[PDB]
Amino acid sequence: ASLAIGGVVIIGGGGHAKVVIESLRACGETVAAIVDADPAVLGVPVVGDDLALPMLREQGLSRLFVAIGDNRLRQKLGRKARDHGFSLVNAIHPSAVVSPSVRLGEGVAVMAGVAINADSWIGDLAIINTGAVVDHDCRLGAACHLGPASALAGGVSVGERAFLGVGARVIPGVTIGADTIVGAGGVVVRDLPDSVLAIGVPAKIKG
Amino acid sequence: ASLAIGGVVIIGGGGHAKVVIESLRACGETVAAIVDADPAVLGVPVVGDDLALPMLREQGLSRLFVAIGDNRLRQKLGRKARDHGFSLVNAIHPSAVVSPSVRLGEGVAVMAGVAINADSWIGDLAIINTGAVVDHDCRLGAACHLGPASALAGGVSVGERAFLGVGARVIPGVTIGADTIVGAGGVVVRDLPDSVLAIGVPAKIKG
Amino acid sequence: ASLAIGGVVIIGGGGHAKVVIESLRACGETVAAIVDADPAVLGVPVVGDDLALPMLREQGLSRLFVAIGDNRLRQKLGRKARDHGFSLVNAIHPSAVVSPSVRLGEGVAVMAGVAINADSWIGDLAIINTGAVVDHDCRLGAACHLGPASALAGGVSVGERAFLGVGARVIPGVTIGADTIVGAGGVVVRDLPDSVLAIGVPAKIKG
Ligand SMILES: CC(C)(COP(=O)(O)OP(=O)(O)OC[C@H]1O[C@@H](n2cnc3c(N)ncnc32)[C@H](O)[C@@H]1OP(=O)(O)O)[C@@H](O)C(=O)NCCC(=O)NCCS
Ligand SMILES: CC(C)(COP(=O)(O)OP(=O)(O)OC[C@H]1O[C@@H](n2cnc3c(N)ncnc32)[C@H](O)[C@@H]1OP(=O)(O)O)[C@@H](O)C(=O)NCCC(=O)NCCS
Ligand SMILES: CC(C)(COP(=O)(O)OP(=O)(O)OC[C@H]1O[C@@H](n2cnc3c(N)ncnc32)[C@H](O)[C@@H]1OP(=O)(O)O)[C@@H](O)C(=O)NCCC(=O)NCCS
Ligand SMILES: C[C@H]1O[C@H](OP(=O)(O)OP(=O)(O)OC[C@H]2O[C@@H](n3cnc4c(=O)[nH]c(N)nc43)[C@H](O)[C@@H]2O)[C@@H](O)[C@@H](O)[C@@H]1N
Ligand SMILES: C[C@H]1O[C@H](OP(=O)(O)OP(=O)(O)OC[C@H]2O[C@@H](n3cnc4c(=O)[nH]c(N)nc43)[C@H](O)[C@@H]2O)[C@@H](O)[C@@H](O)[C@@H]1N
Ligand SMILES: C[C@H]1O[C@H](OP(=O)(O)OP(=O)(O)OC[C@H]2O[C@@H](n3cnc4c(=O)[nH]c(N)nc43)[C@H](O)[C@@H]2O)[C@@H](O)[C@@H](O)[C@@H]1N
Ligand SMILES: [Cl-]
Ligand SMILES: [Cl-]
Ligand SMILES: [Cl-]
Repeated sequence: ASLAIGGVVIIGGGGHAKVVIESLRACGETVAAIVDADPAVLGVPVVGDDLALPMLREQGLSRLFVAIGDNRLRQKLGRKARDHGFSLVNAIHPSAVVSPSVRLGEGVAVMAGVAINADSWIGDLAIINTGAVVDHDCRLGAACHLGPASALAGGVSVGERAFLGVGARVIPGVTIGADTIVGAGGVVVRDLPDSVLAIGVPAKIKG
Repeated sequence: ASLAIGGVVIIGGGGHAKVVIESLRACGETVAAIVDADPAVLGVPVVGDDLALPMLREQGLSRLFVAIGDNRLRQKLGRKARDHGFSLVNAIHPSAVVSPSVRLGEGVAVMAGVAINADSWIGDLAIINTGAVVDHDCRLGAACHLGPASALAGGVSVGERAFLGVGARVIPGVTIGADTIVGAGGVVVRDLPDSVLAIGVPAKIKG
Repeated sequence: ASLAIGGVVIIGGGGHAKVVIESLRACGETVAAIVDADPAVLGVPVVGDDLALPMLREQGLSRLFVAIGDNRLRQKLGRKARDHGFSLVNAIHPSAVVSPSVRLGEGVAVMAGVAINADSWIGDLAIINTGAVVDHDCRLGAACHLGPASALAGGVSVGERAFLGVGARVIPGVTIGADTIVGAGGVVVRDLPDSVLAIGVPAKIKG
């Protein structure tokens, strides 16, 4: 496991990691290595599992991204990475449009084709996936995930670890609780509590 | 109310105004002032209500944008602005793709991530909101509003002041009447008359 | 029918052709001529029907695009063009984001605002229409058509000549058979066989 000086360490080596790697390279960043629970991905070597993090830090790598789709796991691994002395970078594709009044956390993925409008706040470890739209004055909690082609109208709040499937939509002013799942294509027209699953047009809670 | 020379006056100081301000600045335009019925927004001073328009014109400002979401109101205020001697500019985000055969009116908002294809006609005071798609040979009436992430297939006609909610879709060749509302996520598969509300997949008129 | 040296020949002169012409011009390509079964389109001369292909080749034109929406017809005309000695170019709008690990066939249309992510494979004569999203590890069969604003999540396979209408969505890992149609707005949550029509949220086969 000999590595170049100064690139980004990736936690996770799956399909999401592939996209993240390409976003980072599109920005001229170098990806140093992957750590994966199954101890290459688009040419990036897998050097071990998370027990390899101290070794990576020791050799001077200090920048990291958590490329894990599962929200609760991603959040846990981000904490672990920070404990081990890594800084969480953001992976923002060059094609994404992020308004200058947007507040970004750390460890955030913003994929190709995204637009994020004025005065939106994006928590640590959020994923804003390919082609998603976030309108003005939105609030995205830590470790939430807006799936590909999803869209939030203005003033929408998304709780920690919530997940919106491909093409989900939320109308203005709606609040979605922590740990909630909106199925693919769901159209959310009223506030959703924590820890529910909602599907359909309009979205309805499924027990 | 002392102002710089030569920028754009904005009617409206809400969330839509924020997005419009950022589109204009992204193009290197200067925003001079806001007039708002409640007499700053992202650093632009609110100088009064619409009774301040003559004063603004008198001091040499002549370029204006109406950043009001409500379609009928926007249309009325655009007329008022023109009567007071202002020219209505367009607010086209740099990231929008507007085909070279598109005909644009005046006072049109075209947000980040939009694509508008060949031989489409876009009426005065239309809003083409964030990430929306307008396919070839479309006709958008004055003061209509295509909401974020909405999409029109080819040959679609949208009447004056119609409103398509977040993620609405229209199949090829459909005509939607003036003053009609398509709810968020509605999928329009047949012509809609004037002054109706249609929701669902497929969209159905709700009395 | 006198033509400049070296441009692209277009089969088809309809609305799709208009969009394709503009994509090619946006890349600095020249469009030489159209052949259309009704023997100009945005300034490109219509020189005859497909019986004019040998004459075009004879005068030195060797690059061609098939701008025909109907998938089975497009596929047949692509074969005819190749038999007549033409190379099928791709028509990729400058604004499209095509990952560097994507495999592209020939005769592929990739419209404005598209994003295609890592390790996706795109067959000959596919159409990836305006604003569509193709996530990582997707497989698009020859002559399929992803309509405007459609979206595929990760690991989706689309069979030859399949058609997804405006705003259709497919969840991860789903396979859609050859010659299948997903209606506008359909949300595909399970594999679809060949030669079916599926509509709704979730999409259901209609006999
Ligand atoms: C809603 C969802 C979470 C349900 O998953 P699940 O509980 O494993 O459900 P199943 O696949 O077993 O389907 C259960 C039922 O839900 C229906 N259903 C599934 N997904 C649906 C959706 N998105 N909208 C409406 N109905 C849906 C099914 O048709 C089935 O109905 P039945 O009881 O009549 O058959 C899932 O289908 C989904 O939408 N995932 C989105 C994933 C995504 O986009 N990932 C992108 C990542 S980047
Ligand atoms: C359709 C719409 C206009 C209805 O507004 P409203 O009449 O105030 O309706 P309500 O919120 O009181 O809901 C009334 C009913 O319609 C249903 N409904 C609401 N919006 C719906 C939609 N978009 N699709 C399907 N059903 C919808 C509700 O579930 C409720 O059903 P019930 O009678 O079983 O409860 C609205 O919900 C909508 O879609 N707005 C889109 C706004 C938008 O996108 N703005 C972005 C601006 S840039
Ligand atoms: C599904 C589709 C193929 C059906 O076409 P069709 O069989 O000619 O159907 P019709 O227009 O005669 O409508 C038949 C019925 O299907 C319903 N329907 C039509 N399209 C529907 C859709 N996309 N989703 C749900 N229901 C739909 C109709 O409401 C009607 O219902 P009814 O029997 O209660 O009236 C078509 O409406 C469609 O979605 N086309 C998408 C085209 C597209 O996007 N082109 C873009 C090209 S770039
Ligand atoms: C955002 C996306 O989320 C999902 O992508 P994903 O890349 O996270 O999922 P997978 O392709 O299954 O890959 C998960 C990877 O995550 C690894 N992994 C799983 N658990 C751990 C962990 O504890 N530590 C580390 N270092 N790695 C772990 C797995 O061993 C595996 O290689 C899929 O649902 C995609 O369809 C979706 N694009
Ligand atoms: C396009 C969008 O439309 C809506 O946005 P919006 O910015 O128009 O709406 P609001 O945030 O309520 O702001 C409306 C603003 O418009 C002002 N206003 C309302 N009436 C007038 C008027 O007559 N003249 C002037 N000069 N201003 C007027 C209000 O006092 C208020 O500041 C919301 O529904 C957003 O969610 C949506 N993005
Ligand atoms: C991708 C899109 O597909 C469809 O567009 P399209 O451009 O193929 O369809 P149309 O506008 O009817 O044009 C089809 C053109 O295709 C021509 N055509 C049809 N059959 C042939 C053929 O055999 N050879 C040649 N050379 N041309 C043929 C027709 O004479 C006509 O000019 C429409 O459904 C659009 O709404 C959609 N954007
Ligand atoms: Cl690298
Ligand atoms: Cl300014
Ligand atoms: Cl040309």
